[PDB]
Amino acid sequence: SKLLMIGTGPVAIQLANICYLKSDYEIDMVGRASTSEKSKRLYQAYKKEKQFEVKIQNEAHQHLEGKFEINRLYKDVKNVKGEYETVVMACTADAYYDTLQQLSLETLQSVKHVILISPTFGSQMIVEQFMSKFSQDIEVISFSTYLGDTRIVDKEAPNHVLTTGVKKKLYMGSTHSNSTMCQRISALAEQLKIQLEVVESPLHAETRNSSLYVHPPLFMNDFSLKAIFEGTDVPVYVYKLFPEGPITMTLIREMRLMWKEMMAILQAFRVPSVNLLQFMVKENYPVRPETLDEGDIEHFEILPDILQEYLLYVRYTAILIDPFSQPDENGHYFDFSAVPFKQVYKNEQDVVQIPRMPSEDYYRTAMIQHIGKMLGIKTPMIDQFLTRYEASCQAYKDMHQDQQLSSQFNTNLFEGDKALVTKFLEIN
Amino acid sequence: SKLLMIGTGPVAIQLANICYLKSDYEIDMVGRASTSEKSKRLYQAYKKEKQFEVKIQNEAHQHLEGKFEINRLYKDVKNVKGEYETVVMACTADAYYDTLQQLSLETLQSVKHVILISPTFGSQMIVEQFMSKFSQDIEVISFSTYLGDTRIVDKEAPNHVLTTGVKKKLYMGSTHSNSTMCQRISALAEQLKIQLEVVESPLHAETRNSSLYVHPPLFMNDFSLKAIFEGTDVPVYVYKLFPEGPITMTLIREMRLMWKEMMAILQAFRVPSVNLLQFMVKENYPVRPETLDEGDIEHFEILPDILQEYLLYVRYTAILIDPFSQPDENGHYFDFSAVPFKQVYKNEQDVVQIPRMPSEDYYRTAMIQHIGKMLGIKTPMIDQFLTRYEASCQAYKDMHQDQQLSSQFNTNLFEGDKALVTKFLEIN
Repeated sequence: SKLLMIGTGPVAIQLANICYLKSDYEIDMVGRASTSEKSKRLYQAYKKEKQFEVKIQNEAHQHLEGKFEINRLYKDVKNVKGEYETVVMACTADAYYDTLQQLSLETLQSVKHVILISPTFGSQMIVEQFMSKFSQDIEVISFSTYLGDTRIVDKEAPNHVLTTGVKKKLYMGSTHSNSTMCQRISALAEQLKIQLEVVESPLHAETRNSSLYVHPPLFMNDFSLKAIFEGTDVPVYVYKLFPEGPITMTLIREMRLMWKEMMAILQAFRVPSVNLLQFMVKENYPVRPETLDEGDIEHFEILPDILQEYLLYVRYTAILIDPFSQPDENGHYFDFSAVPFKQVYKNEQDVVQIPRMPSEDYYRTAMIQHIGKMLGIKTPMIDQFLTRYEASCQAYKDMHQDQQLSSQFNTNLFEGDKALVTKFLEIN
Repeated sequence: SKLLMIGTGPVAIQLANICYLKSDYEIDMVGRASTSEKSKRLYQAYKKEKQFEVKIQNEAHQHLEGKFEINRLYKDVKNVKGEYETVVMACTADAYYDTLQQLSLETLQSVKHVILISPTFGSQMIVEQFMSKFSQDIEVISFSTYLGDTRIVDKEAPNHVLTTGVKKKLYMGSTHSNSTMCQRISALAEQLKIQLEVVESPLHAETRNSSLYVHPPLFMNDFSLKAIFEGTDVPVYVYKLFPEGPITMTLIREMRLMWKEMMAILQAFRVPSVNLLQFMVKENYPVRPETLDEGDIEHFEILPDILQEYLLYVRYTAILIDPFSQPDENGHYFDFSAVPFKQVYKNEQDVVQIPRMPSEDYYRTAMIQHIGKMLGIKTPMIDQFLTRYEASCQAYKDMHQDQQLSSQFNTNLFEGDKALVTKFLEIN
């Protein structure tokens, strides 16, 4: 009956309000001032007010809103002590290992369940293999993604968060079949009015995330890496067609190729394949009936390569606008495509950061690449994605020797994650 | 050395300036005022000034400009008398026969050369067959299209026209291989710095018109016919993707099917095929190198069907903006796609007219269909375009019984054109 919520961003906060209203757990949250001025302004803002607050936009999501208090906000992970039955990981997948390994032996030995909110493909294997040393029967649970969209409206008041939207459907898998904890989560989902499909494994869950297939080709190409690391003459956009954005036949082919590389890996783990087009269209954002044939969507996975590409391309063109929005008196629709690229930026101690896209995609792809070496599956598209990213990093270093850079510019990152995966797959 | 120029619109004026400056002919032009308030305004304007004028927007086309007089402007076709060696048809292809048929016996028997400026596929067969009664060795010449863009900036001064642009390349074929006339038009085109490829037959030249293949799928579909005949709630656009415009995978398939139906017909005549994609991209409007692969463009005609469709689709997405225009400070380019549909409209005597798009396409496709039929080539996509244009026309009659309507709403038009085509192919 103690819960450790790792993270103090909007995800953590929304999830903590859920535990506060709907569970019997005492809640401890863990930030990291030692590393993060976001974390620090949050500690400070909670310290002052002694409340968190979730607001919502669409009154349909009432059941997620709340003002609430936590038992304890820890300032940094190293400060954690005592026993916790359940640990909720609400931070980036690339910090799972590095975070857990800073907990105390006692804390670690007490944990019965770790719950991964935004894991990548392989996260559970990493975490179950780490946590193994300390509990011979740890349960790990993976969700496919966070349940929605939650943001901070005032950077000045980060304890107050706004949940703008909730996913149509989530997936979840546990290292333990039908466990008590799975059922509690299911009944919890039922209560939140969020559809949740329970799948045979956490790895299966980790595959039901469209970003896994899409983000690497979208951000790990010359057009996108330029816009991120160097900048452009005029603004460009993530989802627009060249020259306004990177979307191109080449881009769509690299996406098909990455998606197929992944499906070879899913077959090796006997995890069912993902119909990426159906997923996109039926679970992410719809298109008009005129734009894509239902038959083509349904049978996507067995259609010719070129037609799979044609369909994906068409999908992205249909979404250049929101076709379901109200058009204006000139017949223009909401420019849904005009999402700018986040560029590399100096934090407040003049240290250069690489944004989440593509930092995190680097980690994702690095892990998939690694799993592939272990299984003897070639992944030449993935390799190429990693090479281009690594090349943009070295170029940044050579061209900005006078600047301080974060450790995201280093190599070879993720050794621990990779050793864990290697050990997990040697064992099974 | 008398030339009869049939037409008094901007095409006619620009071509008459060419003949005035560069030939030895005395020029008579023929309007049709007993029939046309545009043609009447032109007559009155030339009667007042006794000058026509071609102006140019861009000094690259100085060689086309000038002020000029002609020998005689006739008010109506039936008024024409006397002998003319050369007749230039500068009007719409659907009026060729109906216009020529109003000339006198003497005039007809005098003609040596008929030159077709904006013919459709089959126009030379109609014109050669008609003129055969009266001249045994009539020479007929077909261009691919008019040489450029010419308009009337100010409709109250229609004898003054502006040529805004000139095509990269035109084609031409004559019934008489390497004739004196062909050689003179070639020498003429070199002087005008217009590239002119001479091809083996008028039919060959008539097929090098990208509108033949493109316009029927763009305008003879339910989205576009609704916009033309009924109107829409918010403006829609000819070149935009659904729901902003008709463009859709379905539209592009229809375009490929029609093009292929055309190519079967061309094969029956041993006319080379048309690489639609290369034509659109090399001869019409360019795209950035990143958008389409050069090899895809070159080898289009042998690519599989689904690939052909994909590339055509991409082609149209690429041209949604002008990707060669200067983007603004938000990274937005000039909105090349935003061409409104012209709707059915009432003339000055309250008679409802169908605009050029798709009136003229109806004629074009109807001659194509007839020619297919006579050759036993199945043309199911063309049959369907025709069927829908006819349904839209009939629904309009039913839905607007109180309105006076042009003859464009009748069936079965083009009887005479078809009988001539039939007769021509009987003989060859």
